[PDB]
Order: sequence, then structure tokens, then C-alpha cells
Amino acid sequence: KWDYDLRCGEYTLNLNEKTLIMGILNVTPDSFSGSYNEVDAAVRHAKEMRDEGAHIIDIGGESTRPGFAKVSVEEEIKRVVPMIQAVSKEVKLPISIDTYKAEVAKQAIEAGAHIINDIWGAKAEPKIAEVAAHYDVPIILMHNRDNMNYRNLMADMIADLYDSIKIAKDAGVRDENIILDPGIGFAKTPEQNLEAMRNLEQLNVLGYPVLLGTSRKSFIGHVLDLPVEERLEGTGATVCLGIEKGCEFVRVHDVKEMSRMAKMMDAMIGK
Amino acid sequence: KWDYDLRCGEYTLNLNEKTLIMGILNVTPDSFSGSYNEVDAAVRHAKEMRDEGAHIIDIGGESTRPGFAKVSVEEEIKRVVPMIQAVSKEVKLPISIDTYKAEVAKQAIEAGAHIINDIWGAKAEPKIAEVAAHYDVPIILMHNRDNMNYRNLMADMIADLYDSIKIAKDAGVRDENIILDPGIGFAKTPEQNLEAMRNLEQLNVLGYPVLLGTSRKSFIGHVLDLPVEERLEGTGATVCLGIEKGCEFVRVHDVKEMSRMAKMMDAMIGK
Ligand SMILES: C=C1CN=c2nc(N)[nH]c(=O)c2=N1
Ligand SMILES: C=C1CN=c2nc(N)[nH]c(=O)c2=N1
Repeated sequence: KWDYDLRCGEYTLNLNEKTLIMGILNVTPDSFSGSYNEVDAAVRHAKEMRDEGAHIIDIGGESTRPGFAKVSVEEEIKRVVPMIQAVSKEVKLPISIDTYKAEVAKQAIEAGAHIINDIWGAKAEPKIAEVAAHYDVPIILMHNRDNMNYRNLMADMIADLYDSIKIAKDAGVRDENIILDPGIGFAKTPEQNLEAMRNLEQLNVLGYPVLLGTSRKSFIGHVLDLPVEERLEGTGATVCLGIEKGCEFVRVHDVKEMSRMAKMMDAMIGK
Repeated sequence: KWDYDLRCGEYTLNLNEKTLIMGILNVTPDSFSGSYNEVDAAVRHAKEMRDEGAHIIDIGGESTRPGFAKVSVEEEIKRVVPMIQAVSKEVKLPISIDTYKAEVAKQAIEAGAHIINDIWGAKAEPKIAEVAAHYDVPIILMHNRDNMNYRNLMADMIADLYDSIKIAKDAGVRDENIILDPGIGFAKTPEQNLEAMRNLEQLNVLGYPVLLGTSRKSFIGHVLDLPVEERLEGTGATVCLGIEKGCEFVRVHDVKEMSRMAKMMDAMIGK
């Protein structure tokens, strides 16, 4: 199916043999504070996920709360750089950096990170694509927008995704460095979120690997009527349908559980 | 989609609004023994499953071990009848009887059970279809066979299923009383089991509701390489793909978990 491999510095990801699991490592400060406690705790969680079946570590320090502190750019670099340096040293796994800021990604790669995960799809700081250009890394372009005016959800999603790919390409990014994401949980009502799930397969005609990020999200809450810590089965279900719909990556909190489900789908869908 | 409802005595099952969960109640004696302990324990488990989201209780006393006792027909009636009588009295839910024996089903319905679940698809005791005829109950016809010679798995499965439907129809069973089951885990290698999963959708052209029974099965074990008590995620995955492939029933051990997954799929597939 894919006639190429995802090239990340010393690591090489195969897009055909199995659904690739991206482990979420949330590194967002809950107060102003680098210290051993945090970095150490991030490493052990990364190690856990590696043990549990993860193929990628997604380090993000921009989660949007509640309970998280507002962090300025130069502050996020000081916080997120040490995290990257230690994890990539003790956890032999490619790391993505979950940011939409250009100067953050720059420093994250320099500090040893391999993939950019942009939740704004180069739209917030188009500069980020140039950083993606230079260091020649894979960049994940997520569907997002600043409003919810959709004529036709899927058609508009695909349009926005292409506007992103354009910015990427014009800055220098090769096709083989581009991953797409429907941005489930972003600027979509619970109903649109469902629709986008139901119609994921359409993104495949763009010709890029697709990554899905639905782990624990509110729309699962809305359907199942369940708080964030009780959305494993919901998440599960989304991961299954996402894989049946042709996704190549899933970005999840429950690496152990999700990994077995991804494995069971791969067998069934014949991956 | 379905222009009718599944009619079970006092209960009425809608085949369009949600994937219907069948709770497994295993009532197979592990030694020669009716007594309060057993019947009481079966009731509390039935109640649990009702609380957990089950829409049907499948009482079977013919599970094939290891550790279960060989039980003669007149012995199984004495054991399984009390179970039925108590459960249907204290658990307001339709009950199916998991047998391929004709005289068992007869007595099970008489004792208050609403659906027949035949793992041999009327092939073992065609008489069973006449019992299904008389009491006018829904009967589940499972794919099964006494050998593994398949020219073409799906085509042969569909053929066998029709041979079953024929026996059913000739004995008197109405179309609206027929449910089909691919018999995952029966006379199928782990590879065929997967194939049958991957191609489930084909059974839909027969025009009957399809029930899926994959809970905890060995082929999940073989893929995931995990013992029977660690196949929740595997099972999950099968249930998801089964629903995406158009199933209307799932027959499972982990009612709580599976119910949330079924619920999340229904939302996504728009049921
Ligand atoms: C909550 C988040 C934060 N970052 C994400 N990044 C990607 N790529 N996809 C997501 O769904 C996602 N959700
Ligand atoms: C192990 C069992 C016992 N009875 C069953 N009955 C049905 N209908 N389907 C199954 O998959 C099944 N598995």
C-alpha cells in the first residue's frame, strides 16, 4: 500500500505492517516551576508506554487545561527541552513535539525530537513548515479552524487540509513527510465529530498517512455520558473504526489497551 | 433498515435503534449436583448483566469444558429449567436457550425462555426447527460443520447458512424469526476466523439480522498471544468491526465494557 517508510533520523517507521501507536506524554506545567521530579516522571511514563506497545512518544507542553499554567514561548522551551533530551536518551523511540509554535519545534528537534505535531496545520505560524522543511522531519498537519461554519463537513475538512498541505509544500516539505489528521475534538460539534469519524475514509484520497487523535475526548463523553477517566471503551471504539477506515496512526493515552485493540484490528483487516 | 421488530413473548426488540447485547450466562455444571447456590449465583449474574447494559440473557448448559461434566439430555433439562424459571421471574429481559438439542429447547421455552440459540443451525437435530416452529420463537442459526474443507470460505459459509435456513423454513419458521451467525471459533482455523471477520458484511445480503459471538475466543488468543482472561481488548476489537460490518447482536461475557463500545460505534455508524 505505502511504497515508502517514514524516516525519522535514526528510527524508521513502517506504514504497512501495523497501525502505529503514538503515546501521549503530557508535560504541561500545572504551576510555575526542569526539576528531577517532573523530568523523571516523564521518563518513567515514556518507558511505561514503550513497554506497553507505543511506537512514538508525543511530548506536548501546551495542553489547554483546566489546571494548567499559561506558558510563554521562552518558558515552554526551557521546560520541554529537558524533557526531550532525557526521554530520547533513555527511550529508544521516535519523539514528536506537540506544538503549533515555530520557535518551539526548532528547539525540540535540536533537542532530539523527530516529528512535528502541529494542531493548527501550519496555519497559526506558517514558519513552522519552514522548520519542518529545514530539519527534514515528518510533520503532522491537523484539521483545525477558528469558527464552525461548515457548508459540508468532509468537503470543507478536506479543503482546509489541502490549504495546509500547500503551505507545507511551498515551504519545502516533501510529500513523504506529511501526515494528515482530521482534528477530532477541534471546532466540531459532537455531531460533526461523529460525522467525521463515520466518513474518515474520505481523507484517504488525499494520498497521505492519516493519524487519529480521539483518546479520551469530550465527544466520547457526550455520547456515553461518562467522565474523562471512564472513556477507555469509547476511545477503543473510535480507534477500531479509525483503523477500519484506514488510519495509520492513533494518538492515545491508554497505550497498553489500545495497542492490543490495534493489534486485533490489524489481524482482522489484514494489515 | 429493518421493517420489523423481533417479537419475544412479552418483550419486543428493536433491530434499528442500537446494537443488541446478548449477555452470556454459563450454567454448565463443573460436577454432578438445582441447589440454591447455583441458581442464586446465576440470578445475580443475570441481574449484573441487566445492570451493565445487556438486552438478552443467553443461558447455556452445554459448554464444552475443560472442567465441565458430560451431561445427558434429561439431566440438562433438570439443571437448566430451574435456572430459566428463576431468571425470567426476577430479570425482566428476554432469554435465549443455548442448545442444539430439540428436547432441551422445548422444555426451556416452556420454562419461560424466548429465543433459541442453535450452534448447529438445525443440522444436528432438525427437530429443533419444529420446536422453533411451534412456539413461534426467534431461532439463531449458527454456521457450523463437521470438517474444515473449504473451497471458498465465505461462499461456503453462506451456502451452509442457507441449508440451515431451508431446514428452518420447511419446518415452519417465519423469516422474521431467523437470525444468522457466522460461527466464529467453529470449524475455522485462526486464519479463516479472521477472514470471516474481514468479510462479515457479505452475510448481510442474506437479508437476516446477524449475531456475532467472538467473546474471549481462542483466535483472539492466537493473534494477541494472551490467555482467556486477558482478551477484553481483543474481544472489543472484534465487536467493533462486527458492528461496522453491520451486525445487530453481539454475544459477550463482558457486558459492561462491550455495551459502552457498542454504544460508541452506534453513534459513529449512525444507528
Ligand atoms: C488534544 C489534542 C492535542 N494534540 C493533538 N494532536 C493531534 N495530532 N491530534 C489530536 O487529536 C490532538 N489532540
Ligand atoms: C462458545 C459459543 C457457545 N454458543 C454460541 N452461540 C452462538 N450463537 N454464537 C457463538 O459464537 C457461540 N459461541
